[PDB]
Amino acid sequence: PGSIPLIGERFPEMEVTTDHGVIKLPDHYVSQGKWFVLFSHPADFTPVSTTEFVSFARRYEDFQRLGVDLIGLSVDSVCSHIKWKEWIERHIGVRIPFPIIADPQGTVARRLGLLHAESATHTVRGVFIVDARGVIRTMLYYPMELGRLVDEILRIVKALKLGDSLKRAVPADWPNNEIIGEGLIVPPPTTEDQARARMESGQYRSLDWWFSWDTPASRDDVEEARRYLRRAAEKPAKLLYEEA
Amino acid sequence: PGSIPLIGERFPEMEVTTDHGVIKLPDHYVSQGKWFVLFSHPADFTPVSTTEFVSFARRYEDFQRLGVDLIGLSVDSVCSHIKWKEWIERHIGVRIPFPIIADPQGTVARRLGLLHAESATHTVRGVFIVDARGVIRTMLYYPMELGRLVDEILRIVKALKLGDSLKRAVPADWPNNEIIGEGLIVPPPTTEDQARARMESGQYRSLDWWFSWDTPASRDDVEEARRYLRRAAEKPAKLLYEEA
Amino acid sequence: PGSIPLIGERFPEMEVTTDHGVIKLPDHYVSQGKWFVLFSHPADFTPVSTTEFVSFARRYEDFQRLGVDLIGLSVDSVCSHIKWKEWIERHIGVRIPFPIIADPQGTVARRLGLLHAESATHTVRGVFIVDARGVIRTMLYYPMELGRLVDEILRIVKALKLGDSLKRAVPADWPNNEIIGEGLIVPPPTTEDQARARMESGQYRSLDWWFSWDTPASRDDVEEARRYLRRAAEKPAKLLYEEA
Amino acid sequence: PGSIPLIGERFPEMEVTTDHGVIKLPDHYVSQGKWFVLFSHPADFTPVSTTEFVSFARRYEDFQRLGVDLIGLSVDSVCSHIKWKEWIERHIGVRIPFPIIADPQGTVARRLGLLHAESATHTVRGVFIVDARGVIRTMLYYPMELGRLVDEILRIVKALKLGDSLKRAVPADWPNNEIIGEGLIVPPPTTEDQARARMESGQYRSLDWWFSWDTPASRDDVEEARRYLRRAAEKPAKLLYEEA
Amino acid sequence: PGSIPLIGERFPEMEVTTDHGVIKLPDHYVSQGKWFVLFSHPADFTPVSTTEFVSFARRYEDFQRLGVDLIGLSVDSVCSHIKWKEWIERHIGVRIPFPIIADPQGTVARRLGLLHAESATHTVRGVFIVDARGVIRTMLYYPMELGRLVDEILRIVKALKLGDSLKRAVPADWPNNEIIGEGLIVPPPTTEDQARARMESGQYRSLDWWFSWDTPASRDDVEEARRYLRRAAEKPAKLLYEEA
Amino acid sequence: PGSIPLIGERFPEMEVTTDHGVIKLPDHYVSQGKWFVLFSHPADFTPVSTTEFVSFARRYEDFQRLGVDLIGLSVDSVCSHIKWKEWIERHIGVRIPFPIIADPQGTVARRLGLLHAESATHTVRGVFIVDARGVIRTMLYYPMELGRLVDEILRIVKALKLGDSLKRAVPADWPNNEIIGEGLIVPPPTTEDQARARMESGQYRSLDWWFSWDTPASRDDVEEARRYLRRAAEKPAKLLYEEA
Amino acid sequence: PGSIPLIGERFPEMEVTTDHGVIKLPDHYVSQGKWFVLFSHPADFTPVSTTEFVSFARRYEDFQRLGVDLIGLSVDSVCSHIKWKEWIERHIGVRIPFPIIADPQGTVARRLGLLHAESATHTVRGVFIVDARGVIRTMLYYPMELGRLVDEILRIVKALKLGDSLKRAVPADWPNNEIIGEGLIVPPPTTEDQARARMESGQYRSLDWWFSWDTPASRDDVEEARRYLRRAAEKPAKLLYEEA
Amino acid sequence: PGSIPLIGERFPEMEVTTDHGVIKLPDHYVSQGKWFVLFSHPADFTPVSTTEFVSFARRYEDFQRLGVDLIGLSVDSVCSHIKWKEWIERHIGVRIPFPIIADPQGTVARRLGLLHAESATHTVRGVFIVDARGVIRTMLYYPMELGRLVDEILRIVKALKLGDSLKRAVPADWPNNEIIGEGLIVPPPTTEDQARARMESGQYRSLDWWFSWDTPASRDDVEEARRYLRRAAEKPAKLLYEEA
Ligand SMILES: *CC(=O)c1ccccc1
Ligand SMILES: *CC(=O)c1ccccc1
Ligand SMILES: *CC(=O)c1ccccc1
Ligand SMILES: *CC(=O)c1ccccc1
Ligand SMILES: *CC(=O)c1ccccc1
Ligand SMILES: *CC(=O)c1ccccc1
Ligand SMILES: *CC(=O)c1ccccc1
Ligand SMILES: *CC(=O)c1ccccc1
Repeated sequence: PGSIPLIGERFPEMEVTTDHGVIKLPDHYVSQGKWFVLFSHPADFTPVSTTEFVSFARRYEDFQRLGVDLIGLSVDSVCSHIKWKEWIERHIGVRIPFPIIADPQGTVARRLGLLHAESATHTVRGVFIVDARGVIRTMLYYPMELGRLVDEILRIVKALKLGDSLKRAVPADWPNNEIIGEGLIVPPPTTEDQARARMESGQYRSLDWWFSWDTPASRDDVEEARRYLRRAAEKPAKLLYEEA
Repeated sequence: PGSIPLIGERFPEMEVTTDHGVIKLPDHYVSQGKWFVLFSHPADFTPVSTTEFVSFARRYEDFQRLGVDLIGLSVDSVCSHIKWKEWIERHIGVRIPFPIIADPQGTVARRLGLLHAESATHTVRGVFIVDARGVIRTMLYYPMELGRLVDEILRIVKALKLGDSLKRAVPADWPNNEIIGEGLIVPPPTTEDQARARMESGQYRSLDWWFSWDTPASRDDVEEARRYLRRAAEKPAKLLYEEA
Repeated sequence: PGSIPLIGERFPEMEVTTDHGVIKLPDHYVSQGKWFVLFSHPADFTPVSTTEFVSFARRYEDFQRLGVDLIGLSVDSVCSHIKWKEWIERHIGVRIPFPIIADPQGTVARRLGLLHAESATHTVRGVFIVDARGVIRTMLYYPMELGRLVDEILRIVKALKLGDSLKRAVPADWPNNEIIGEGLIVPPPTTEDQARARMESGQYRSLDWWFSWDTPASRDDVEEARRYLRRAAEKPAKLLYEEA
Repeated sequence: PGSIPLIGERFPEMEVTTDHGVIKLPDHYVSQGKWFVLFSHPADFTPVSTTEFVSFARRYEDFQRLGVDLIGLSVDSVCSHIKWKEWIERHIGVRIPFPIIADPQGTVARRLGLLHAESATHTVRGVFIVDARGVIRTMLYYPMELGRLVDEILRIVKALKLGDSLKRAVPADWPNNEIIGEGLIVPPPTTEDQARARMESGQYRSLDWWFSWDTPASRDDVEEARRYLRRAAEKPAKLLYEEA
Repeated sequence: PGSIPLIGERFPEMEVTTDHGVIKLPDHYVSQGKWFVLFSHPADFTPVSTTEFVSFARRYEDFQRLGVDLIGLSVDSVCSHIKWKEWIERHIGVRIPFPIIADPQGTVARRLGLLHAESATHTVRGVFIVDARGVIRTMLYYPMELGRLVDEILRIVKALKLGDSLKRAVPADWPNNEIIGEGLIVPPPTTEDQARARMESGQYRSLDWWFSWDTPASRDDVEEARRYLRRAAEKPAKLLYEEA
Repeated sequence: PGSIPLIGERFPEMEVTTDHGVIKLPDHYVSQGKWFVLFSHPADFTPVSTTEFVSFARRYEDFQRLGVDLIGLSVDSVCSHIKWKEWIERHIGVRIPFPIIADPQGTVARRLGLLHAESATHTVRGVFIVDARGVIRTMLYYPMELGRLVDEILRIVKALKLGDSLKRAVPADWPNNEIIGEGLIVPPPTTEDQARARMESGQYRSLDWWFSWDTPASRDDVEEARRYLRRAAEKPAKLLYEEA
Repeated sequence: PGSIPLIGERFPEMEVTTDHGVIKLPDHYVSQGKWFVLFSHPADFTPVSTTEFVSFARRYEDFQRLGVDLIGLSVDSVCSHIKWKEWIERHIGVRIPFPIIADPQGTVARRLGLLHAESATHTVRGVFIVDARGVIRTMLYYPMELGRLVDEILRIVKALKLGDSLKRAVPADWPNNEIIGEGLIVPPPTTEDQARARMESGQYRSLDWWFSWDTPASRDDVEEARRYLRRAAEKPAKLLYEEA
Repeated sequence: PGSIPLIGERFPEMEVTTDHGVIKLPDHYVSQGKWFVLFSHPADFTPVSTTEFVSFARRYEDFQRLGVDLIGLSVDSVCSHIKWKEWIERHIGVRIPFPIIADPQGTVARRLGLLHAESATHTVRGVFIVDARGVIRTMLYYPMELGRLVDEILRIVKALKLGDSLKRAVPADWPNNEIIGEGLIVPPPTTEDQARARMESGQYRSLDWWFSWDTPASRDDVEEARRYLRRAAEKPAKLLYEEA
């Protein structure tokens, strides 16, 4: 009982008001050759939401390195956005460098299917991953009660950019796939003639005509992805509530 | 665009044909006191999809530990499901123990919004996480070209059940949150009287009246969650393609 | 190009979330035999809106003495309402004791015609004066750029309650009408026989059969109303920006 | 409910018949560089309405000083308007110099939402404040039983023109605001960069980055506005009923 | 064009506000066994309308003698109707004893088709003659520029009443018809047998089987009708403007 | 339950078949600069209708003098109209010189609202007075049972023509008006400035600024209008039945 | 309760995905001058369907000899088609050289009416015989439980082609018709003149003017058709499951 | 395009007129425990149609043996049917013993989709095979130019009845299937547990878990079905045209 944009569609044309000013999505980021992650949170001055903004801010340099920008969204006003960011910088010691959309009539929220049954008034924890052509590539809907794993958003963007450059599909749990490890998958043949040719070429390691792979990702690309998952797995050496 | 079910809605009533028989969802899992993860893949005998089925099968006991059942979905028929499972058992040495829905007219696909612009004929990589009351708790839409991180699906279910059983919300990147670590968040006050009572009480560690937390998770709960992430971050010991 | 509820209509039945809790309008006030003033402001942490909250708070006991409750309204969340009130108490030294409705999807705003062409997202400065029978008695629409004169809101409610108890209409600028001063107007005759009877009864001061008046308001009633206007007219002895 | 035009919309284009002739609204005042106040009353030869006409007439020069024209409205005919004006001059000694719209089919009444539930036949006491560009700036709906405070209408137009002149918003109860007195408010920053640039310039008195103000109003502007309210607050020297 | 109620239809049920009070049409007159003449005029304090009201008032006793009540209608208010009657009594020396409907939104006017293309806002000079069963017997539409001949309204009600009691049709120009004088017409036969049986019976004077008549009206009936027409033809002995 | 054309509307364009041939209304009379009176009767060989045709025929020259043509209408055929005229000439000694519309399907009757509740099959006694511009000036609907007073139709056309030529409105019962006798009324002023100018000009006899008149009709115009009413009031010199 | 395309209609324009690539029907075959038999089967890895694909593959050269291509259809994906063909080749020793449409959303099935009541999800056993102009010539619907007689499809195509080149209709059970054996039927006369002429010209053997025939089919054409039926009648010497 | 009833649906309820009288379909045959073959032909006294009727008549005993009744259909009237049957008996020496539906407004034809683009007026050569429960089991649409192979209609009802009786599916070209000969197919498993159980029971000859078969048909069943085909393949002994 709700409506979304879909993977492979252009992010819907819209003007949004952020605490950084007015911008056109996805044009603002397409014009810069950037990907963007648009994510939502229910309200300013909410605790899970605060832990997420801090997690994104900590990973901001990692997103920037991938050519990826971040843009938040809640139904709160720009004035609440700025007060909350000031609260976070003051009490947690973390500056939030990226804009937050203000969506008080829920116009953006209804366009993106961010209003679920869990709340009539407040957005769930949506994630739109949009590439530099302004095309939606991945969509996640986390609930109110559960913070995102931001390292998985880095892994998704890194794996998509690698798959796009190297003309490969990405196995489950890459770069630690149980069958092929850091291998990447050759898109399968679409005809009997191609299936025959691929097999009788011996160009790739294969389990069958429809399951071929190689290992074309650079050590640097693989170690960058492994770094995100290592950070997700390791307990942080110091907690930020300690000097708050 | 397209239409979807929403977080907090009852998974829609439907009878489906699987390679284990005909079942009503969600009724079939509710009656066993079980959560289910329903996930979709484009087609049988596709390589990324095969890696995902193998990843789910390795983690089958981890899902059963949480009282979670797995059910797959593609537009292929039962006969194709059974032959693809026999192929994975014979060639990779992995038995797929969970059922797969056969959805040849895309009836289930259209109901769950699993047909995106990337393909008019084959589902993307949808994930519906459904609790023992038949309520949709989380929805993920991964694309054709990118395998899922199955350990994040385990982390989501674990954290959702933890939040339900302790009346807590779960911070970003839990149990390795950068502010509060393995801490869990008390739902914030919703009135000025509750906010006052909270600031006067001293019961919780707190950054403000809206940001309180404690550490009520068992070490077992925390370390099991962290183990999912350590497994995602770990280079596999032996690649299944070799033993194949 | 907008719609409204009308004077003489029952305030529309609605459930609203305030920073004090959930209430039904107009029932929650009708139940108590109380009038309410519902007023709106564009957003929390806006300066004209802050001056108006401080003006209502200073007049709170004046409202309480007439049996009139106050309830604010904006499209911000409850958490922004509590933080804004905290800010006003800390920086201006004034407790806002009355509730504010949180209307993030604009549901209440659209119902009360509070969204004008001046902002698609934020409410203008509306005022609904609602009697103890739940009937809209008066409606004011001030713009973004102009704070209300809260003493005129007191005069309106006092004048309405007097007209109700004494069965009189209230002249322009009462209690300082240039024609009849503190006099109150007998509703005019509706028939020729009623007109002739009124005139030949000599019961009232008259300028014509359609313009009769007396002075049935007590000295206290008149003095209460005159104090509202003297306060509006007088520069306050100390400005609150001193200590602030 | 019923329909209205809205603050920030152009007053609706309309030809109206007045006791002074046929005029186009708002063009007839826009082309003179005049603001106008259009106000409604239920019927000619009604007592409250008569008090309000006399109130407006006594303040006629105050409106002319501000470059504001007055235009009345009821469902009565021109002939009745002229007879009622004659009666007021003869019995009260006050000439009504401004036009009255004759609206016998309620055509203008329905366009401006002046028919409320209190009467299906006669307009309530509507007030439309229209600027010299023809834009609706403020709307007031007083009921049948309650005369308007005309000095507040003067205060509104004066404060609006002052805000437009000096690019300021006007605080509650101006020029006797309890926080900043006769101070006028700088419209708040809309971006984090403007918020920071504002606070660092030290250009204004500030309570916070969103609450800045200065005292740019002339002593004349301030005392004119206070004079309106002192007149509202002063018991009249001589009641005009005495001299009939 | 426009639409109307019709001869032989029941006058439409309506509650109307008059300067004598609220009444229900036609019930108010039916319940008394009285005919009524409802007539409209564009506006109070118009000159042709005034002459028509004085003409009706002069003929009031002639109407009452027939068991016929008068009721007027304009889009003016009750207050204007009472002032207009005051004017006529003071300046012409004539009392208007019959009620005038106040129709300010033109609801009655629209129902009776009294708004013609001569004016969007004021009724023409309609006349509805309604019998004691509440049935529309005759309808006249005079224009703004032309006063009615009120003696023809008397002729119509007297002839219709005569026709009803004597079971006769009334010739052109009765009682001065050029063929049969004060003769009244027997309704013509509806069948060949009735036609033959009327010629044979020799009961009536006849020009053919379809044209039979007799003289059943009393001398007083005829003289009453003749008196109306003689008054119409005679220039009044003294003009009322002279005596003022 | 009926539709009519309206005073001030152009007579509807139509082609009609008469017993004189096919003509277009109103063009046929406009072309000649003639007024026309279109009148209806229920059916040929009916006795009231025959009295009306004889009355029209005897007044024919009075209509021709005024530049007014006559045209009848019934639902009977041309053949019936010719046989009916032959009968009247033979049995009554009166030639009918004007045409009669034949309206067998009631096409014209329905267009002019001539079919009332009194009969679903035959027209009532309608009268359309149409000026030389083809504009409907007056409409009368007499019933089946009551013949018209043809002299009032002459008086209407005469008074209308005189009103048009002299730019005057015609009082009740003109030229025998009880207030101003043969006086004609100046249209009332439309503005306060016109009211005052007219009153201080002394140009007209006046009861008030809205009630001015003079005597600009020739004695010939006045005596001709009065002669119509004298004839209406005269007992006929000899009845046509006696030679008939 | 289903819709089909019809004999004599052009096969509907559609782009289809086969395990040989993407083709446009009927264009792909028309541009080659080829007939095509489009046949459907419920699903890959079903036993009746397998028997039918082997029967078609065994007759592939008989189809090729007639200039007829074969194209299959099921709701299975291309990868399943290729895996199923590998299985047939490996286990039955028969290569399927013709393409199979993949119709996973049943788009083609619904267009062609191939979804009957026996299954909502899987196509019945449809056969469309389409000529070299792209016109549907014959449609067969066999059910799930009954394999087709593929020699009758060869007989149909052979008889239609023969009927096309010789301008003849083909009797029941041709080439073994019990009345005229291998004779072909002259289309009957359409007029009485053609009937008389046919019968007197004595050009053909005849039973009546509507039943003429000759023997224009070549010895080779007849024997080819007889060979199809002899193969259908004869049990194979060795069954393929025995060399399996 | 056209509409059709479907395999697995009840034959639609209809009353039809035949040359044997009125009957209800399918109830007429259901109530006897009889299958029926309803077939259509364009028109009586057409040559292909005649050959087909003669083929059905000669095979009537084979249909009667199987408990199958025959019923024809064309748009011709009953009289034409009887004249046509008389002609066949006289000129060909063959009695048609089964009824023919007369369908002159093509009511039955439209309901069964028997009017294709080949003729707007005459049906094509449709065949409905309906079982004793009144269910459509098979549908064939042969065109105008091509006679049916009646022996294939016998093979279909024989194979269907055998399949119903032995709970088996029938392979292509049965009883001469090139893989399993006169073997009949066990419906494949629908679950993995059923698949495994079947492969372990060793109860059936198998090519795979989805392809099991046995030989449960009597030698008489097999040889009767094979005889149908031998008859189709046999050059006839004596052509009936010779003795005609
Ligand atoms: C800052 C902000 O959110 C704002 C400012 C003016 C009006 C409404 C909202
Ligand atoms: C096994 C399977 O998918 C199947 C079986 C019979 C019919 C259709 C599909
Ligand atoms: C406090 C508040 O406004 C809130 C709390 C939880 C979720 C959304 C908003
Ligand atoms: C003066 C006035 O109101 C008027 C005049 C003519 C007709 C109607 C109204
Ligand atoms: C008297 C009259 O017409 C009136 C009175 C009150 C309100 C409106 C009209
Ligand atoms: C004369 C007449 O009315 C007529 C003539 C022919 C047909 C119909 C009507
Ligand atoms: C296997 C097949 O046909 C396919 C391949 C890639 C994606 C979807 C289906
Ligand atoms: C001849 C036949 O079928 C028939 C009989 C009577 C009426 C119409 C048709």
